[PDB]
Amino acid sequence: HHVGTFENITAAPADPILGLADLFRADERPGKINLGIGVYKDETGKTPVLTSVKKAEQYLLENETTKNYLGIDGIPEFGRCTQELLFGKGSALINDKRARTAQTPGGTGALRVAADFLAKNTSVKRVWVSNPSWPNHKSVFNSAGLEVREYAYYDAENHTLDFDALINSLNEAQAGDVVLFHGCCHNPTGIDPTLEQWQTLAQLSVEKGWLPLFDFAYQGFARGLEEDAEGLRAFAAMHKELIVASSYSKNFGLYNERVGACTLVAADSETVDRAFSQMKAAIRANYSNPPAHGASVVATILSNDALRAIWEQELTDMRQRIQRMRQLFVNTLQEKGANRDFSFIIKQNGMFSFSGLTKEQVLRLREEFGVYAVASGRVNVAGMTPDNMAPLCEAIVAVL
Amino acid sequence: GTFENITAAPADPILGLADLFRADERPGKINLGIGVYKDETGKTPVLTSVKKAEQYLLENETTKNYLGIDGIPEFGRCTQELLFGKGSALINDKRARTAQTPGGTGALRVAADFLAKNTSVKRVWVSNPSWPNHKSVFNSAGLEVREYAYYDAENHTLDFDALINSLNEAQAGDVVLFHGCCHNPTGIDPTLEQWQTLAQLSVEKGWLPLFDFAYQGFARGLEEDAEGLRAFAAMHKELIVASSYSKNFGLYNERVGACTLVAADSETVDRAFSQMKAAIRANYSNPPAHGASVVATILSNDALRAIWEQELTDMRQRIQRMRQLFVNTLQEKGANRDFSFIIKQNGMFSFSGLTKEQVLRLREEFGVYAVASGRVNVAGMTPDNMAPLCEAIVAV
Repeated sequence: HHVGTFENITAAPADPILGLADLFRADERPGKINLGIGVYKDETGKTPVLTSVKKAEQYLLENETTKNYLGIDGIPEFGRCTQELLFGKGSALINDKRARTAQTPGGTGALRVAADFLAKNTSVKRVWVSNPSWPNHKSVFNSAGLEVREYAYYDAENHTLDFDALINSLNEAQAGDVVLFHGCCHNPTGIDPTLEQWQTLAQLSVEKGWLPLFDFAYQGFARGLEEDAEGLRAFAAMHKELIVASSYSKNFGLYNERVGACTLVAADSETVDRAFSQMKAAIRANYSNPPAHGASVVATILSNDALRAIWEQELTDMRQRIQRMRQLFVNTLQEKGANRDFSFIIKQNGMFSFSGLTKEQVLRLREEFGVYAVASGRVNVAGMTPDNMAPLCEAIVAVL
Repeated sequence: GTFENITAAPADPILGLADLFRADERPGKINLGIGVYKDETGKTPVLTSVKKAEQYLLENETTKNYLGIDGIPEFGRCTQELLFGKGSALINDKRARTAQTPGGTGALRVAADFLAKNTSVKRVWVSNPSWPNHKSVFNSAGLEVREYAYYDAENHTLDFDALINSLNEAQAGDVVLFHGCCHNPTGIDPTLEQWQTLAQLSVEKGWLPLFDFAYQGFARGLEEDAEGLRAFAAMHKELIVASSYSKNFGLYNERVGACTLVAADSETVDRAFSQMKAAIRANYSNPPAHGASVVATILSNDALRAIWEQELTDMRQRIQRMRQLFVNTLQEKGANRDFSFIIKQNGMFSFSGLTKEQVLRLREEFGVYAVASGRVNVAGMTPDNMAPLCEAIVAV
């Protein structure tokens, strides 16, 4: 007799997000509101395919003549467009050929590729991430055998970035450790360093010898494409080495096509080309080469003046809708009688903020009013609309 | 600097060769070193069933919101039916779970990570020779790769005694990898009786079989090409299958594959699959929809499926025709020795039996490109290039 290889495996814990989504689906109330979603929604509550994307997909259907494998690093034009978005069209990094980009299956894939590359080719042992954390970071880095440590970030009592605690906590990060920064729209707080704080962090990193890793999944959702990259660029002006994991899931509405990139920056072209050869090996041992459809949509849009303009307007529309919902939420809470300051909501960037509500209050909102947020009190402001704002805010006031 | 002392990866000789071919000004150049299917015009076209399905998707898709970790459920159902047969006892007993993955390579990786983190598997046995990327994928998960005997290069055969004897070294709990059909790169597959002998031996020895199935439909047909796997499924408690639709749908760059787990019963496979999902979440989160949606759309639609099956038949038939034309043309050109084995082999690849010296000669003197191993891809052959190709082969 041979015991089965799977016979004694312990089940993984159930996905609590999936559970909450099922509870929301079962709720019979016509007034139910779901602020626990993780993606953008428009004014009608849909997560539509962008029009620029539909147009790009029509062009591909018309023009594609093969599905032969891409190179390991993906579509060359997609790589160039990515570097321009990250560093700016006239960048010294680009001119000096200091950066190399691999197209990856989403920003999550980019993070895994970065982790595997670091674990097998460098002495990196630790990655520092902010508190509160984006849970997937830990799973990805740990899978490669890298430890993850948290640095202080969010001050929940005061709804702010406690910069002094941040700097303090980071003194414990050693030379050669990785420190991870969200480029913009910090997830889940929506609190980003000011440009002056970015510059301060950039100097501290050079000083302490950290390897910065930027997670860039919301470019364009804070203020604009170029503006949202200033923090990254402040680091790039100062650093010999960077890694950037970027995603087009959010800003192109391309979630399920898995469109992202991993970008290495080194002191010079000779060094980055050498490093990148090992990043390619890490990709080859994983999924071989990346999925074409989504990245080709992105390259198609970015390289065509007319399409690019359509897409830039769609992204501006999404950004402006989120800002409109942030303002309206604050104003409506005041109007409905919250008699309490929620103004921090206006100073936060992107889809997510902590509401400041307690676990108890969040539970009451669900049970008593059919308003769904995650237990942490994080809300997705894109789940708000002119249509549902009033009842949402009445319910919130009722539990304060 | 953190990147300062990084040692460069070795040059990829396959890419180097393709670069060479591209940078060859000689007009009669022929590339038999390709890794994909080519039609009689030398193109790797998008299938008509695929273009039709892509049009359905353009109309029906109203969102790109994330798929679940295991991908599109109909894609998994259709995959299990292709592998095991509709009304299979396995499927009826709910013993199988399937995750859609980024190609068969992604499936192999997901399998390797799942095994490394959740089981006592330490070693994977692969045939000598075979797909060079098996070692990189399993090694990346910290699994050792050992090789078992398979191919007798002088006699152009599967040396079955050597196979069996060499696997005596595989321990209970080791994984043994089998190609489901069109063994890559020999094109030599076990007969049904040999598959049945291996299935029985594998149960006695306690091996965990892992089937790599990237060419279903290219040997004899969809159901025939799965008979080996199904012989294993008849008697094994556990199996893993890494399958690919890159080849049989011509969907290479859309990264369409699946990792299927089979356990003794439904509750067991649920536990195992929960941890496979964790391994996916920590890699690429959830899989790319477009390619897999094309496959599910075709396989679940009678009309499109019929178009696709004919296209697959046409590809299989073109390969068979090139194998025969190659042999007959070699003889006409007064080759010399018996290349008959070329007719007996399955899929796009065979070893030509040419020594490495002979291969260099072909590239340098005749601009005919093959791999150093002597491997050729017969889909690189066409009626119009066969004579020139075979003249050059004769000359060496």
